[PDB]
Amino acid sequence: YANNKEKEVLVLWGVHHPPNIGDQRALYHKENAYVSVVSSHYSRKFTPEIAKRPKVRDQEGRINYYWTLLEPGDTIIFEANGNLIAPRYAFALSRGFGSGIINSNAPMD
Amino acid sequence: YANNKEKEVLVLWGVHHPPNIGDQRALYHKENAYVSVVSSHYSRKFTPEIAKRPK
Repeated sequence: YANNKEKEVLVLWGVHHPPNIGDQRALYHKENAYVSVVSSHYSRKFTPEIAKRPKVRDQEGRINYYWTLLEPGDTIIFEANGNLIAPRYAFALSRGFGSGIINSNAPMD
Repeated sequence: YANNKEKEVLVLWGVHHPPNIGDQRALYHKENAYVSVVSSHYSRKFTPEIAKRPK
């Protein structure tokens, strides 16, 4: 994808980590898959990790979520042969000053 | 290189990323190369990333 929006684009994706080798073989067919995400200022290679973890929300495998900000006139390349939760909707944003998150349950008016 | 100058030494290097597999095989005569830099407090292993990028 090429950034032509003249604004920073927030791109989110994920890598799937099956609990056992059977799930990985039954989903991606290979047993040693690779995910690569590259950009002019972001480069990272992911390798799926097959491990058994405690059941959270009735799931043993995990999906690790990642994000990056694309400058205007920049590109991002997604290359994988398995264990990729591909992005579908990206967000174009422009930062305005500094703020924070208020943790409260008060009425809003 | 062993630092015998009694002062800290700044070392600069680089890893080349060819655009296509053809260029990787012309300059390096291989297609899966590796760079390793190891010191007593710095160690990283670099693998070339072959992708096409804006000119």
